[PDB]
Formats: sequence, C-alpha cells, structure tokens
Amino acid sequence: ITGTSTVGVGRGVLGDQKNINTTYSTYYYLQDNTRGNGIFTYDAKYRTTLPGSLWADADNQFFASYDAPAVDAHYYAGVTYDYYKNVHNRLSYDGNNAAIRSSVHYSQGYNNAFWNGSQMVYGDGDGQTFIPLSGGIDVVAHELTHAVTDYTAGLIYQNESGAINEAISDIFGTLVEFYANKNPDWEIGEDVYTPGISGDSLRSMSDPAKYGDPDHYSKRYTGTQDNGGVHINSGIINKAAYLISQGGTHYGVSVVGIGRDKLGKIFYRALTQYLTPTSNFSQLRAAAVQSATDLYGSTSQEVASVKQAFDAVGVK
Ligand SMILES: CC(C)C[C@H](NP(=O)(O)CNC(=O)OCc1ccccc1)C(=O)NCC(=O)O
Ligand SMILES: [Ca+2]
Ligand SMILES: [Ca+2]
Ligand SMILES: [Ca+2]
Ligand SMILES: [Ca+2]
Ligand SMILES: [Zn+2]
Repeated sequence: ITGTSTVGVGRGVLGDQKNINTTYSTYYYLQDNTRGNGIFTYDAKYRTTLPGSLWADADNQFFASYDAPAVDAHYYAGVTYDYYKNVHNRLSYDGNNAAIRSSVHYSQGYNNAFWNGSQMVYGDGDGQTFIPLSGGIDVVAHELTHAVTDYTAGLIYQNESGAINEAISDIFGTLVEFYANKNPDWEIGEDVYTPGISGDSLRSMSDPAKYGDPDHYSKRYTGTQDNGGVHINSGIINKAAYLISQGGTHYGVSVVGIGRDKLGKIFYRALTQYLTPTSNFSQLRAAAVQSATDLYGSTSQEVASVKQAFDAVGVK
C-alpha cells in the first residue's frame, strides 16, 4: 500500500522484543519498504486462502500473542534479505528485488511451513510438535531459500534433485542463523520444535542419524514417501556441508574444515551457476568442486576439502 515508512515494536514467538519496519496509512501495516520492493506480511486468520489480508495494526505496537508469529515472519524475512544482499550480492529471491510475501496463522494446528510457488506460508503448530514456525530464523530462511532455488537451479522436488533442494534450504537456513548470531547451531528448527522437549530438533546437519536420517549414500532412502525422501536424503548432503565447514572424520574419512563463509560461497555459486533442475548427488559434487575451483583454485585446500567431504558421505 501507499504510505509512509514507520518503525513499530513488538514481541516475537519466543518472547523477545524487536523493532519492525511498517507502513502507515490509517493503519500501521506489516510492509517494510526499506528492502527491495518490500517485505509484506499477511494474516491467514486460521484459514487456507492465501495470502489473506495485509497485516494491519492500529497503534504500531505488536505485543499481543496473536501478533507474535507475524512479528517474526516479517523480521526474519528482513534478516534473510540482508544475508542474501550483503553476503551474496543477491537482491531478493529473484535477483531483481521481488516483493517478499509471507502469511502466518495458516490453517489450524498446522505443523509445517512452505513456499507455495509465490509466497511463504507458516502454520502455528499444534503446540506439541511445533509452536508457530516463523519463530525459527532457520525455518524462515529455509522457506525463502526455496524461492531462491526455484528461480535459479530449479531443482525438481523429488528424489535426488529434491534432496539437494532440501539440503540447500537447510544449509542457507543455517548460514542465515549464524549471520544473525543468536544461539546459532547446525540443527534445524530447534527454536520452534517440541516445546515440551529440550535439546532436540527436526533435523541435524552435524549428525543427521540422530533423527533417523542418512549420513552416507549407502543409507539413502529409495521409497516413495516424502517425494522420494527429500527431507530424509537431504541428510547426506547436509552432512557433507557440515564437514566442509567444520571438518571431522566420518566413517574413517577425514575432512579439513574451511569455515562457514567459504561453504556459503561454494554452495551459492553451485546453486546459481552449475546445478540444473535434474541434478543428482554426483552432479552436485561436480558442481561444488567446480565452484571451489573457480573461487579458490584447483590446488586449493578448499577444493581438496570439498572432495574429502563428498568422499566421506559416499558420493562420487
Ligand atoms: C524447516 C521446517 C520446519 C519446514 C520445512 N518445510 P518445507 O520443506 O518448505 C515443506 N515443503 C513442502 O510443503 O513442499 C510441498 C509443496 C508445497 C507447495 C508447492 C509445491 C510443493 C520442512 O522441513 N518440513 C518437513 C516436511 O514437510 O516433511
Ligand atoms: Ca497493536
Ligand atoms: Ca539455534
Ligand atoms: Ca538451527
Ligand atoms: Ca524441543
Ligand atoms: Zn524445505
């Protein structure tokens, strides 16, 4: 909407206070004009029609329980925009500052979040498996990264390409979580998963097997559930990414870590210059090796480490 840029204040899902960019025209709307062509947050009102209504508030204060998922979706979309712009020189998900749209309060007891082809969508959870999912910065960045993937490599959402698609979202979700630097880790969704259980998460990149996911190509799932295991087999690539960054010895294969920034540069280049809609794991290995070669040179430690990591997870 047309209006003047303002700064509201509120509390997120975890009870933390933050400032948010809003727009004033009669009401204060969750419309952040400071980033690209805007970040817009909508109320789905417990229903499934999308996007719902642009979030309107009378006083620019967002401290109601109902406000919390909107505050975090809006704010963490901003952080994710900043990561892509500042770290990768990418302007929004399409590279041309497309408006970023999110809807919260989707459906009832909805234990998931997704990119629907046009926007991000967040359930509130059922209060047992999840609390409102926008409370996780890794979750928000995971969802926006699906949009980046769709506009770039275009990895088809099934089987190996789909598992790469998922891993790309977990990798950048995690790198955004480190960028914001609040309780960062290599776990996925820990901030909004199972409020009654401490110390767990939906997935782990450092040890995917902790939550039943494969950490070696020999353990890949090839059934039909979960689109051919896109959230399962992602563990193989998540493990490789973790090893590239942090190092370690996995099934006897030692990897020299090169750090998060270089992991991010290598995978961003692979995503945007080499991967295609049908890439499999072997082709991802080749893309990451080529990307590291471009950035650091054929004889570099970075290239050697990428090879070590894929060797470690059984991907040739
Ligand atoms: C980071 C998580 C908290 C949320 C994350 N959600 P996600 O991977 O975006 C869900 N994916 C999804 O719904 O894809 C199906 C789809 C939806 C809409 C259009 C096209 C395809 C997840 O791992 N979900 C688990 C699952 O769906 O099994
Ligand atoms: Ca208010
Ligand atoms: Ca964390
Ligand atoms: Ca995390
Ligand atoms: Ca938990
Ligand atoms: Zn996903």
